[PDB]
Amino acid sequence: FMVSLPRMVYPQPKVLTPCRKDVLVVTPWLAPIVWEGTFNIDILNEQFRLQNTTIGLTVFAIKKYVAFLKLFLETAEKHFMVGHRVHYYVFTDQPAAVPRVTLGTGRQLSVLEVRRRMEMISCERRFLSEVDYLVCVDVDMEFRDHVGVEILTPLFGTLHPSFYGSSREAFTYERRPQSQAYIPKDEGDFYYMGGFFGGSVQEVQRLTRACHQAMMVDQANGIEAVWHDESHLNKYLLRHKPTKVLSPEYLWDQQLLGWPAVLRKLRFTAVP
Amino acid sequence: FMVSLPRMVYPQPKVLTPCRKDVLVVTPWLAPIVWEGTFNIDILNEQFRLQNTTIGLTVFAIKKYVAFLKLFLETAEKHFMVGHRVHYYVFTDQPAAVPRVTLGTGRQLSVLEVRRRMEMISCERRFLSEVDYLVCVDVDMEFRDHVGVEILTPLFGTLHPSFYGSSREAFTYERRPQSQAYIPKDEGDFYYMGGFFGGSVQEVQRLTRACHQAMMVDQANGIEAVWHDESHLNKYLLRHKPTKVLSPEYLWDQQLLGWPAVLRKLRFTAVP
Ligand SMILES: O=c1ccn([C@@H]2O[C@H](COP(=O)(O)OP(=O)(O)O)[C@@H](O)[C@H]2O)c(=O)[nH]1
Ligand SMILES: O=c1ccn([C@@H]2O[C@H](COP(=O)(O)OP(=O)(O)O)[C@@H](O)[C@H]2O)c(=O)[nH]1
Ligand SMILES: OC[C@H]1O[C@@H](O)[C@H](O)[C@@H](O)[C@H]1O
Ligand SMILES: OC[C@H]1O[C@@H](O)[C@H](O)[C@@H](O)[C@H]1O
Repeated sequence: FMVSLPRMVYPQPKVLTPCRKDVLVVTPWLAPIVWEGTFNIDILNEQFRLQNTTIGLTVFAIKKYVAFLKLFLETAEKHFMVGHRVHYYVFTDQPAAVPRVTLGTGRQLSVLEVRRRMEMISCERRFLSEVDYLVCVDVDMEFRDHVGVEILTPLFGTLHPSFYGSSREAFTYERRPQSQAYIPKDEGDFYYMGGFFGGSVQEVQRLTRACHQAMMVDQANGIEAVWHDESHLNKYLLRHKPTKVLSPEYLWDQQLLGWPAVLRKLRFTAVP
Repeated sequence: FMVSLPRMVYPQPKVLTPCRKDVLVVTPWLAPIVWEGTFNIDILNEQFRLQNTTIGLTVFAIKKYVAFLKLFLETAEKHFMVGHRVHYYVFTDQPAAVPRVTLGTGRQLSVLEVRRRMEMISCERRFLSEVDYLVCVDVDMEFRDHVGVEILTPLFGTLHPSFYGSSREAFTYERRPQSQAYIPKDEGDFYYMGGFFGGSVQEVQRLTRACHQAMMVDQANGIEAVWHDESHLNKYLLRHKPTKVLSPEYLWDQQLLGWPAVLRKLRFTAVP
């Protein structure tokens, strides 16, 4: 049950003025494509706080990648879901190497030791009891700007920053029919980045279970998809359309790609 | 649980080409605004048939308005949810005046005698057992073009065709603070038409229950909102944002308003 929003004063949306004319803001299956200028975050914040939303954030830091956790977490504290309840889940082979990062109120961090990601995510019972949404990201990254509840939806993927202007034939999908991840040249909506996906816990467990099962099939058949879990995530999202798509604001590499005008904000970026 | 879509061949959506540049296609709370050119109906049809979706359509035909049922139903057979399971619910004081209209397969009609609409809709148990979505419309109308599963979502309203280009101060909301339906001059997103709303059964029962309760408050206080249930529906939708908004394609009056270029299709229209 959703209680009423309080009174709010904000600019009237005008039907005959689009927010953004330069980019596609809704997919052909009627999922929003999340760009700056498309959302009023005050409205969204109210909606999600009235539900007392808890967001879980999963990150894997194995071997040398523990070095990235400090900046990842510190910047997440500045920019990720601020004002909301957050549970970080840090999966690592080196629990003692996790940096001690000071968290804002209503935010917690759990260190989970591990001895791959799709298997490990599909923790099932724990997540269902502890968070409403799961966000699953790469660690070798930093938050530079707002990443908030505008992303939350039952199932989301993120446009890969090297391919958002590309034609589908250029996408680096798995092209061998012998792989579970195969996508023919005349199929595909988008090329999604494996380093930023999420959803409700139920939908994320469905995705990760399906990808893990497909990866095990491929292993048994002696085939490894071209881009590993990202190829399988692409297959899944072709066949199970996401209910929002995040623009490349949400997964960028400034060194490789610069700061194009169509990106008003660079929110989550690769570390050099 | 949602099974995988089959393989499909269709045009690639391109991120750097918008469908429509002339109109707002997503609200600031990230709900799609449904216009022609925003959706691939083949994708949507597949999604909703894989769930074996049933749509209920409610219409009231009291007193002289029974004369409108023939054209309403016949045109609904040509254009409303064709291919999907449909249950029409015709609420009337004259069961014997309901015309005998030939229905396509998978479509049924129930005549419900009545001795107002919000009360009557909030049939609760019946609808929960028999349909997935409810669509609630005026009878003095005809389908001229496709109205399909692109409208379906937990909660939708429709832009009133006299006000989609208007500023909020011009909207004919209830402006007396003594009414439950009151909306100040500096609030409002849109002016929704009371003759076309819908949603999941749960959400429609929430809306109609809330509006009926608010109307009873007003009655007890000796006040009748300016536009009756439509004023209350407006209040509700301001405080409970719809998860899709239908463009005025979906509720038009060609005699009063013509055929403007921004309307590519005239789907559901007033009868002269
Ligand atoms: O030795 C490794 C390799 C990978 N990863 C985790 O797997 C993610 C995906 O790998 P990586 O970021 O290297 O892929 P890339 O972005 O270089 O193609 C990493 O961000 C970490 O989050 C890790 O923890 N340790
Ligand atoms: O005598 C009446 C008056 C109203 N209605 C039902 O109430 C709807 C709303 O009234 P109406 O369509 O007259 O409102 P309008 O569009 O003229 O402002 C009608 O479409 C019917 O669907 C009816 O059945 N009989
Ligand atoms: O072609 C797909 C690849 O594109 C690269 O830019 C990225 O570093 C890889 O992880 C993979 O996503
Ligand atoms: O101002 C609101 C009104 O606008 C009219 O055009 C319509 O006939 C009425 O039913 C009501 O919606």
